[PDB]
Amino acid sequence: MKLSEVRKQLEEARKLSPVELEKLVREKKRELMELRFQASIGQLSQNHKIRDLKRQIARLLTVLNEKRRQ
RNA sequence: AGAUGGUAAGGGCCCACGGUGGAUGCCUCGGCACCCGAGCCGAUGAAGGACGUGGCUACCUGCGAUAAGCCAGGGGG
Ligand SMILES: [Mg+2]
Ligand SMILES: [Mg+2]
Ligand SMILES: [Mg+2]
Ligand SMILES: [Mg+2]
Ligand SMILES: [Mg+2]
Ligand SMILES: [Mg+2]
Ligand SMILES: [Mg+2]
Ligand SMILES: [Mg+2]
Ligand SMILES: [Mg+2]
Ligand SMILES: [Mg+2]
Ligand SMILES: [Mg+2]
Ligand SMILES: [Mg+2]
Ligand SMILES: [Mg+2]
Ligand SMILES: [Mg+2]
Ligand SMILES: [Mg+2]
Repeated sequence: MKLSEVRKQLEEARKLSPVELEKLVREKKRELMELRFQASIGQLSQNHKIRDLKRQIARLLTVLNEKRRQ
C-alpha cells in the first residue's frame, strides 16, 4: 500500500470504536478470503493485494488492541 | 657347404600428448590464542523445541493465525 494510504488508514482507524474496528476487521478478513479464492483459481494477477489486506488487518487489530489496552 | 639380415602375437626402455586423480602454490567467508569489554534468563511462562507462516516456496533465515511481519520513537538518505 502507498505510505499515504497507510497513514490515512491508521488515522481513520484510531477514530473508530472497538465495535466498529471488529466489524471492519471481519469484513476485511472476508475480502481476504475472496482474494484467496481468486488466487486459487489463477484469476488474481494483482497478487500484491493479498499481502496488503493482511497487513491492513494487522494494523486494524493493532489499533483495536490499542483502544482496549487502557 | 657356409655364413649373416627383414618377422613382433605381444613385451621392455625412452620421448611427445592426453585421460584419471587432486598434491603443490596462491587465496580465505572460518578457526585458534591472549587481552579488554561485558555478564544472568524464567509463572508477565525461560532455556530449548513442535507445527505453521510467502501470489508461486524444498530448505535456511525471519516471524507467530496481526505470522519475511503490526504500532511508535531514534538513526539514515
Ligand atoms: Mg507498515
Ligand atoms: Mg631370421
Ligand atoms: Mg615390437
Ligand atoms: Mg600388435
Ligand atoms: Mg625387457
Ligand atoms: Mg596428463
Ligand atoms: Mg598426469
Ligand atoms: Mg578435476
Ligand atoms: Mg603466503
Ligand atoms: Mg551473558
Ligand atoms: Mg523460545
Ligand atoms: Mg520456518
Ligand atoms: Mg516502525
Ligand atoms: Mg521506525
Ligand atoms: Mg522514522
